[PDB]
Formats: sequence, structure tokens, C-alpha cells
Amino acid sequence: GKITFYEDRGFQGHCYECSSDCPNLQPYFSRCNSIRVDSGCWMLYERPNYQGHQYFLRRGDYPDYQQWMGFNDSIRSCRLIPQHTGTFRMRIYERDDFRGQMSEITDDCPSLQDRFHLTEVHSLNVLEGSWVLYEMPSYRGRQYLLRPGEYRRYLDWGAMNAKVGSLRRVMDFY
Repeated sequence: GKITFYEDRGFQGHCYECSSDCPNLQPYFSRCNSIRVDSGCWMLYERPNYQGHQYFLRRGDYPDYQQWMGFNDSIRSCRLIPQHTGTFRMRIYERDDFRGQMSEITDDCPSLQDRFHLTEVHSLNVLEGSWVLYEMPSYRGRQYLLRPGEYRRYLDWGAMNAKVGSLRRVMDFY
């Protein structure tokens, strides 16, 4: 994968290219107002060390930060999410610590309220593939990257609440 961050809108200004995870981009550019993704699926973060608002991006041109739903022009770390081929599988639970009713999800889910009659998920286990969890249905609101592993409580995925409105598998167009 390859992503280039530009300091000004419209691909202008100083830029920097990243081809792998970068935990602290502060030494390479001071603000980010446009990005070109040449390849790969990436999760961008507002602060270093993969914290703050997160944003998912795939190949394409993004001439302004609103194109990636950015909160502001701060991009201080990024992860290249490994491509997973085959089945994506996660289990969601009604309560924390993997309690209550569990449901297994192996496809994209644009509305957990519509499919499961749930507006909150209190724990989840991602068994295969990486996914992006969205606060609101139809892939809206705050985004959270979920990589394989156990998430015993909402805090584990970085959220300040347990609302989960949709889930998308991280898959490249090809």
C-alpha cells in the first residue's frame, strides 16, 4: 500500500508518503488537508500512536478533509490494514464480557437495528478479518477499526459509548 498526505487542499503543499503503519507522522508534516491513496486500505488517526478520531480510507483522491469525514486537519498516525481473503467473522454480544445473546456476523451490516434489533453492542470478538465499526447505521458517525482479537467492553475499541449502528468488512475493491 501507498498513501500520500498533503498539507494543503487540492494536493498542494508539502507531502509525505507512507507505505506501512506509521505511529507518529508529526515529524513529516504538520497538517493534512488532502490525501491520495494509491493502494491499500488504511485507518488514519487524529493523534499519534493510533488514538483519537479514526477514519477509514481506500484507494482514491480526497481533495479536502471532509472527503474522509475528517473532524479537522490533524492526521498523526496511520495503519495499513492487512488484506484478509476468505471469510470475515465476528461475534457480537448484548452484554459485556461476552455475555448475553451472541450473534455471528460474516457480512457487511449497514444497520444493526434493522438486522438484530440492537442499538448497542457491549462486547464483540473478531475472529477473522478486520472490520470498521460505525456509531450510526449506513456507515456514519465515529469509526472504529476492529482487528482480530477480543473486545470485552466498548472501551477496548476506543469508543466513548456502546452505540454501534453498522459494521463493514475491510476489503479492497479487488
